[PDB]
Amino acid sequence: SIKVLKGLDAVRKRPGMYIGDTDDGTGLHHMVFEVVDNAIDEALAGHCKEIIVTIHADNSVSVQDDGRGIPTGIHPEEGVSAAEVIMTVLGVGVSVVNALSQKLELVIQREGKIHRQIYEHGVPQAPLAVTGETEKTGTMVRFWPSLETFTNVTEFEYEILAKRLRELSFLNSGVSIRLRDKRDGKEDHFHY
Ligand SMILES: Cc1[nH]c(C(=O)Nc2nc3cc(O)c(C(=O)O)cc3s2)c(Cl)c1Cl
Repeated sequence: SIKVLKGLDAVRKRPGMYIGDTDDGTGLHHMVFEVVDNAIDEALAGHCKEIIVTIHADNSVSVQDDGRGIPTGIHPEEGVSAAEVIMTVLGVGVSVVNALSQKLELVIQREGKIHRQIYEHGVPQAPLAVTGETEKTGTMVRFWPSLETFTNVTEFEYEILAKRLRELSFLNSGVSIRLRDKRDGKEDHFHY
C-alpha cells in the first residue's frame, strides 16, 4: 500500500519520462495508445477480436476489448484483486495511465460476472466489486486525464487516434477496431 502510493507518486513527479511530453499533446494521446496496446496484446495472445475506442463528450477516453478480462481473484501478497495490482503497480503499463488520470473506471467481464472499480489519481475508491452477471468477457478502461499533469493540449484529437488505430488494424489484420467520437458523432471501423 505504501509502496503502491510511492510508485504512483514517482510517475506523477516525472510524467513526461513515463508517458511523453505533457504540454504538446504527445503524452495525452500516448495515454490512449498505452491502453489500446494492452487490448492489442490480448489480441496477439489470440483472445480479443474487437476493440472499441470512444472519445466521450467530456474528453475522457474508453477502450473496450472482448478478451479474457483482467483476472479478478485476490492476489495473496497484496490481499487485493489481481486487477487492482495490475492497475496500481509499475509498453509503460496501464498503471502509468492510472497514475496520471484524475479518474479511471475499470469494468471487467470474466467467469460469468461483471466487476467494477473506480480510481482517482491511481487510488482505488473501493475494492473491485461484482455488479452483475454476464456471458461476455473483456476489459473496459475509461480514463480522465489529470489537468495537474497535462497542460495546453488537453482535448483529444480524433485524427491522431484514428491514424494509430488504422496502423494497428493493418498490423493485426484479424482485429476489428472501432473509433467513436461522442463529442460530434464521428465514427470509423478499421478491420483489414
Ligand atoms: C483494455 C485492457 N485490456 C487488458 C487485458 O485484457 N489484460 C489482460 N491481462 C491478462 C492477464 C492474464 O493472466 C489473464 C488470464 O490468465 O486469464 C487474462 C488477462 S486479460 C488490459 Cl491490462 C487493458 Cl488496460
